[PDB]
Formats: sequence, C-alpha cells, structure tokens
Amino acid sequence: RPLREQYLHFQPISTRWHDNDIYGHVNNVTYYAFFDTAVNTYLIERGGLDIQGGEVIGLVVSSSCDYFAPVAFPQRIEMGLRVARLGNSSVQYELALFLEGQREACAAGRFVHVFVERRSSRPVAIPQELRDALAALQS
Amino acid sequence: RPLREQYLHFQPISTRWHDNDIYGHVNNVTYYAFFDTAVNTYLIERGGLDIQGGEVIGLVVSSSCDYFAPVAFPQRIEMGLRVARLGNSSVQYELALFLEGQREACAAGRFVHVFVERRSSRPVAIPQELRDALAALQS
Amino acid sequence: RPLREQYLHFQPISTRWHDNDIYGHVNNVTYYAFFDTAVNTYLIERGGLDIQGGEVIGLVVSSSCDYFAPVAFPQRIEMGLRVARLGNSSVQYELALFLEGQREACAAGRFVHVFVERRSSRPVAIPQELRDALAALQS
Amino acid sequence: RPLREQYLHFQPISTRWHDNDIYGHVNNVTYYAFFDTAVNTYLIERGGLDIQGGEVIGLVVSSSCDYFAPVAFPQRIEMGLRVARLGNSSVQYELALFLEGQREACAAGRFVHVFVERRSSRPVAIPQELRDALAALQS
Repeated sequence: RPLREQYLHFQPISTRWHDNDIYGHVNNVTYYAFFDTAVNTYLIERGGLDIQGGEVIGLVVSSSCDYFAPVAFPQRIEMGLRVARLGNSSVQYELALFLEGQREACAAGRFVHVFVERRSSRPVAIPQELRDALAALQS
Repeated sequence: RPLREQYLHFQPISTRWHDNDIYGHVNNVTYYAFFDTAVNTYLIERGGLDIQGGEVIGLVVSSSCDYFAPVAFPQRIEMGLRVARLGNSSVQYELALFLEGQREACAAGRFVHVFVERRSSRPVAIPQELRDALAALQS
Repeated sequence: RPLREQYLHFQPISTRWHDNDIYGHVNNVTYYAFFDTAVNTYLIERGGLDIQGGEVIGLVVSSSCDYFAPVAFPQRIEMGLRVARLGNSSVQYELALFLEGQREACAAGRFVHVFVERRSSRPVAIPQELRDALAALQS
Repeated sequence: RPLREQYLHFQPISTRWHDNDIYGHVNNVTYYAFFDTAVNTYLIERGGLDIQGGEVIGLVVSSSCDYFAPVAFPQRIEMGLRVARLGNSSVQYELALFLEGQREACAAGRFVHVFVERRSSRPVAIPQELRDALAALQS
C-alpha cells in the first residue's frame, strides 16, 4: 500500500459536502476529480498551460484507481503525484490520495495524458516548458 | 455588491478541474456546492453535528444566488458566511464568494436550513451547541 | 405548490447514483444541474445554439429554488419549463421538478439568462431563432 | 474496440449540461458516474438492494476506464453491462459506453464490487437475489 515517500509532489484539496455519497464516505468517482485536479494544477502553475489559453491541451486516454481505505468530507485530503513514463506526445501519471498525517495512501491510481493541438486534436510533442515540468516529477 | 467586511466567518475552498464548464468559468451550479460545503464545515467544526453521527440534521428548504463576476479553476476562492435570521427549528444563511485579495464578492446568495430529527424528518429546536455556534455568526 | 399544467415544456432527466447525498435524497445542489440542463437542452434543439459553434452564449446571472418534497436516485424525475419575462438581451425561466406521475412539483425554481458575445461577453439582442423559441414557451 | 453485442444489459443515461468540460466533451471523470449509476440501477431493479434499507451494500474496491472517442451533452449515450468474474463476496463488472446507434464503444471500463455488512463493513456472501441477478449477466 503506497507510501508518501514514493511520490514527488503534493497538493491539498479541500473536501466538499456532497463528496459523501449515501454510504457516508467520499464517492469512488470523486477520486478521479481529485486526480485530474491535482495534475492540471501542477501543469498550470509549474508548466505553462494555458487552458484558456494555449493551442496545446491534455486529453485523458485512460485511468484507473484502487481503493484501500475510505475517507469523508470534511477530512483534509492530499494528493501525491509522480510521473512514471514520459513518451513524446504522451505521459503517464501516478497519483495517490493521503489523509493528512498518514503514511498510507487511502487510494492510488494512474492516468495517461496525450497532448494534442486544440483545434485538430492531433498529437504533438510536449512543449519544452511542460516537458521540463513533467520531467521534474520523474523518479 | 457585497463586501468582505459584511461577513463574519471565512473559509477557503480549493477549485477543481471540472469546476469549469464549456465556457471557461466555474459553473453557476457549483456555487451552491460551495455554499453548503461552507456552512456544514462550520456546523461540523464549531457546532456539534455529527452528520454520521447525530439524530438531528439540516435540510435545505430554499436557496438562491446572484452572480456578478465570473471565476475559474485554478483560482483560489473563499466564502464569507453570516447568519441573517434564526428561528427555533430553522435558520437563514448569507454567503458570498470572494476571489482572494478582492473586496468585492464575485457572487452572493442565501439559503435556509430547517433542522429535523433524522428518522422522522420532523422539525426540532436547534440543540444548544449549534444554536450558540449559529448565533456567533449573527451581525 | 406549482402544478404540472402551469408549465409549457417537459424533459425527462435520468437520476444518477451520486445524485443522492449522505442523507439519502437527491442533493439540493443537483436541482440546479437539472435546471440548466433542461433549459439548455431546449435552446439547443428548438433554438439554434451552438454551444461549441455560436458567437452568442447564455450567462446565468441569478437563480433560486424552493424545495417541497425530496426525491432519490433511481426515481424518474422530469422538468417543467416556462418563460416568465423576456427582455431583449435577457430572459427569465421558470422551472419545476416533477416526480412521474404526480401533479405536485417536488421543487420549483427560477433562473436568468443574459445573452452575450462569446469573446467580449457584452450583452446582445437575442438572435431571432432563440427569441422565437423562447417566446414559444411564454404563457 | 468493444462492440454492442459483447454486452448483455443496456441502460440509457441522459447527459447533463455540466457533463461537458472546458474542452467541450463529457469529462473523463463523468464516465465512472455513468458506470456506477448503471450497475447500481441494475442491482436495484433486478436484484433487491435496498440502498436505504439493506444490511448489505456494495463497495467499489477498484475501477478503470479507456477512452476511444469523445462524446458531448446533449447526445444520447447508453451503457452496456456484463459480468466477468463472480467470487462469493466479490464481483467484477465490465462496462462500455455507446453513443446511439453506433456499434463501437466510445469508452470501456471495468469495476469491482465487494459486498459488506453495512455496520461492520466486513465482507459477506452475496444474498441469493443479488447473486442470481448478477449471474444473469454472465456471458
């Protein structure tokens, strides 16, 4: 079960009222909202994009998540982030959700960005800013 | 257009990727998620509830919002909160969303809680903890 | 309590698992999702826009809702829609959510579109297709 | 690319205005909302639970999705569902989203339920109604 140390960058995301579903914990779907929020915050601040903005955007082609221990609004949650592999027009992220002050991830997942030209949605090489920012998150 | 000073308690809520809709700003529906997140965080920390928890819960019977200037993930947003009137089993909140470092609210709204017994959903007097916490937010 | 026949156009919206919150009913915030889903669907089929395409878009400047009886996934909900006032760059919608087939509205709400130039977001006259479509919904 | 007939049970889900994100298609995260909406609807009609009522509930322990072609509100989407493995307190669902009427799946995904006692959240044998219903969806 993944550990804080195995991740390079960390982001706190506040939990919301309706994050809880009928069974009292954060809905399993919400984890992915946390995933792509966490990644794109990093791409925005440390990487250029430009979501309003640029002619290059990231498209999610796959994701997946595993769930180990539940969590609940209003607990304070944070995301570890790391980059696993990094092709030319694509990249693969590893994310995990940590409850504040815990060594053990509550869930952990991966997802894959393909960067494309906005209008054409055809793949492109990753612009240097982003590619360097992305690289900085590699183990 | 409502001002920071006119509100008693303030809460920062991080914005999320998909808070933006097709037109590039935070969706108008999301403001209400911010409203009830903000209120219930306060009720949870400073008031008792106990959403897992208690035999008394808050039901939203009305809300409404006005929108003045747009805002966007990943901007950092915060909620002013104040209590306007406070009956016996009910209460009326005034909320506004502020972009960090701005005097002017970007939107502002109200909503009404009726507190009820969990099982019976029949109104109750507000328990002393909550009532005192609520009162503390009165002008 | 608003009734089915006080409304001119109806859409079915399917409820979703996470529509329900911790307390077991559709969250109050989801009601507004139903509202602008329901309006915008009408605008799209019977009115022109062109949400990717158009040079003119609708901004929500205000909204409000009242809640009468709760509802839950997986019930079958549907939306009554009517138009109340119709200025020249502005319009006012009246909405009610009905559970199938009950005559009484579960909740009822209002909201306001202002149409603007996409780029400049400055108000404009409502294009004839839209205004014709809108007026169609006037009582 | 998974095809309609590789799936045993189908549900229509209506798309919603905010389904689309800043880039104009249904957000990748919404796909999972469709998944557990679609499973849970089946469990509710054809299988017993009893999400308010029941002493046994389904936990999502994992999920994954692949995206092939994008989609947008207000298109008409529908979900193929089939069951892959079926242990005794566990089950594995296979899901695909289809745009009406195309033979190719827009995206395809998997997810895992583990059934537990509501209070103790310790695994249990799947109640005969559910397991009968589940097995019905086995290829």
